[PDB]
Amino acid sequence: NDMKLAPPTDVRSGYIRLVKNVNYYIDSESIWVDNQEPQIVHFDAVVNLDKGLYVYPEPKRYARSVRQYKILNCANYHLTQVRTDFYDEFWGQGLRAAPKKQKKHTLSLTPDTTLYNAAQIICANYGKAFSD
Repeated sequence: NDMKLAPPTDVRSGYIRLVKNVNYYIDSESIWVDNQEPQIVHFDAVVNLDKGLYVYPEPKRYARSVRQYKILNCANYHLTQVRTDFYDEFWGQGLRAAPKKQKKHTLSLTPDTTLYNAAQIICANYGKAFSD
């Protein structure tokens, strides 16, 4: 409960800030468009935290950001959460920690939500189409 962070307001080059959360970003550099099915795009979402998470071996060390590996299908807006890593610096960098079991799931995105904005942006620029 105790710890308290000031997430950067200035945005690191290549990070795309999303609607509805000024601390949630797409790491533009991490984007991989699948060779076999170009509608499928892999990317990291990166969240700068408001409150430190004590997820490290040593209980005084806390994370400042989270990096999450996503896979997006631009044809049906399915978004799979693949893995989560915690970092002790902002922008998903620095000393890393992670859960033993990674909890995975796929959603079908819905309008007016943070990750839907991500998909509109990614698909518009990397899915390369005009048009769900």
